[PDB]
Amino acid sequence: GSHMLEVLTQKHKPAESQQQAAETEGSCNKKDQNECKSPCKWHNDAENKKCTLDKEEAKKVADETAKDGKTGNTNTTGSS
Repeated sequence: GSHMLEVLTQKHKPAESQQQAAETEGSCNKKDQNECKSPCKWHNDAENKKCTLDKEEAKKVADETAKDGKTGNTNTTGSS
């Protein structure tokens, strides 16, 4: 609740709403179908539909090379 940034997710995404944040297994389970965040994992025909956090997905959501910090051309070996 104090991100240094400010922008939620302004990009060429075909959807805008709550800023994509790496949730947790505890939150995902509670999250509804629409609330089922990216880090989570939607389960179809789960007897009554179920959402749960996924480590693999969470890794990708965090390693988006943008959330943690800006990154692109040049970073290692290049500056030499």
